[PDB]
Amino acid sequence: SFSSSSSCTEEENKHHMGIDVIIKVTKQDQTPTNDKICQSVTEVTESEDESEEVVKGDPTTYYTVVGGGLTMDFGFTKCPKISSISEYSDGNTVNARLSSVSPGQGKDSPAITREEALSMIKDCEMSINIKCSEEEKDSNIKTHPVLGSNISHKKVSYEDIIGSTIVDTKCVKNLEISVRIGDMCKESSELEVKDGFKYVDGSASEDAADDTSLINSAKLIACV
Amino acid sequence: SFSSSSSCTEEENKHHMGIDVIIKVTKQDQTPTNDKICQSVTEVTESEDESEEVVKGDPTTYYTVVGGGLTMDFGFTKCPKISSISEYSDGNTVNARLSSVSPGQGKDSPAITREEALSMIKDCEMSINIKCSEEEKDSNIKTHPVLGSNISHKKVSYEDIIGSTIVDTKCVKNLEISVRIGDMCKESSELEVKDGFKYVDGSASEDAADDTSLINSAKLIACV
Repeated sequence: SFSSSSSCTEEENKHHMGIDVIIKVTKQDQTPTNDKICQSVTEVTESEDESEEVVKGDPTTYYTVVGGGLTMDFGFTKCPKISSISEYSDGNTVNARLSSVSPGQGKDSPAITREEALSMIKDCEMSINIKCSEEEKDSNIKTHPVLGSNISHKKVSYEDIIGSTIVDTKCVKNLEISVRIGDMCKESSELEVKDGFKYVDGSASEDAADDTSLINSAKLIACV
Repeated sequence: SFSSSSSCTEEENKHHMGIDVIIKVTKQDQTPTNDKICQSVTEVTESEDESEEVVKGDPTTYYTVVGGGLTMDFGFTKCPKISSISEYSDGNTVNARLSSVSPGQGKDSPAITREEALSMIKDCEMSINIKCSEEEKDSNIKTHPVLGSNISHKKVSYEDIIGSTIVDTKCVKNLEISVRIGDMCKESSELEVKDGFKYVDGSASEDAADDTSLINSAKLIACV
């Protein structure tokens, strides 16, 4: 009635910090039809291998999400753990959400001090590289409801979180992304930050916005 | 008598800024013998492909230098251009030097304003990933002497230039690196910086040091 995975801590100055990433890709007109999402998820963290040693810098965890004619490569450094990855196809769009999971869902959701939270909020960086995919493999999904972070993508304090962003224009026409870092149990203002930008047919803009409906979460399907 | 590649400019507030990287890798005792350096050099810059677009961040140029039983992957972002890459094997050590080339050597050596220099010095970042290589192909070297940057690795103002540093301990025992950014025509103002560290059998140190002799540049062989 206490593990972080089963309950939000009552401990003062402790917060179950998490990250929540929303991705919306609008494919080019002549991109071949492919609505097979969640084809594969590959996770790799630097220094995990016995012989690999990260000497300088912090260990980055990479996620390669193949689906819907796209291969999305994410790179998270100094960010809360990702425990939920989902996708859904809609017309010529591929949508995805990668996030930490809030307490009470069988996923460890470590709680950290306010001090560490403030440091993490500034240090966490996410890179994204989206390339075309020709994968015709069937989807590999879970029927289980998508586990959430309990973090709303409403407008909050801005923070530069998104790092290197690269796309293959052969299949990526539009790219919209929203990233939130916050308290998964109860919004704590000083600890709520958000980044995001819009890329439309070549033009990128960074106007802050309410992204609570950037994508339709009710349609997300858990990738395995 | 006026192109940058042919002469240092006399234009005021103009500086032929360059970067100079020195690498010294001591391989592990039982690492299979391999003194074949300069096996291959591969350069790749983000956004150079007509379909690849860097939306956020600056374009990174990556160099993959295979030689001596090692594969050295470098990533330079916001740094002066690299126009000289060389190596030499000495016992269980593989030494390499990647750098810009000073004016008058047939290589473009652009001069920038002091303002731009001050920004580049803070922004330039180099990542390094040294892995094991089983490549046994013959060396592909150039005969001509190695073109230099005219930048001395003496102690100068420290700057955080070296970023992510990863090594494969199966082949990497020690790793010593020195990185200098400076005026290739005449050491200038607050335009000379240096980074560097020492990794010895697992222990890393960042103590400033005169690395003018970290490796013996007279032995460097130009890689093609």
